[PDB]
Amino acid sequence: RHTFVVADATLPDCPLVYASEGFYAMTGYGPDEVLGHNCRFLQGEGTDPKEVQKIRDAIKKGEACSVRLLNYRKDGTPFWNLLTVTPIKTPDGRVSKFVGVQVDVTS
Ligand SMILES: *[C@@]12=NC3=[C]C([C])=C([C])[C]=C3N([C][C]([O])[C]([O])[C]([O])[C]OP([O])([O])=O)C1=NC(=O)[N]C2=O
Repeated sequence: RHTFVVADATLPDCPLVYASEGFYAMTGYGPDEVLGHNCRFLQGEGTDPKEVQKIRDAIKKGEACSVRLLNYRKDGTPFWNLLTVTPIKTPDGRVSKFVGVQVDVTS
């Protein structure tokens, strides 16, 4: 059970440009509120800043990354998000998109 998104790395703040139906269903947000925005809107009071830093650095480096983050649905309730970001590069080495697999691991 997992969800999938695509961020556009050609734009400076990596906006999400595509989300799977499960990502909407899992987070409670619609596309009108998801597309065009950075994924960090799912973060909140309990989100570990040291893990948010690992993703920021990997993205700045064009590296893959796997972190576990506390996220919040639209209704404010928390859930544990096992998130894996993969860079996609053009043949000239530039990163074009980041792709994310997100798993709710609250169990
Ligand atoms: C989010 N999923 C997600 C998926 C992709 C493909 C990318 C590139 C990022 C995310 N994020 C995080 C966010 O966009 C950002 O990378 C980090 O917060 C670090 O940068 P900042 O500026 O905030 O320090 C995801 N973040 C979430 O909280 N939940 C996800 O599902």
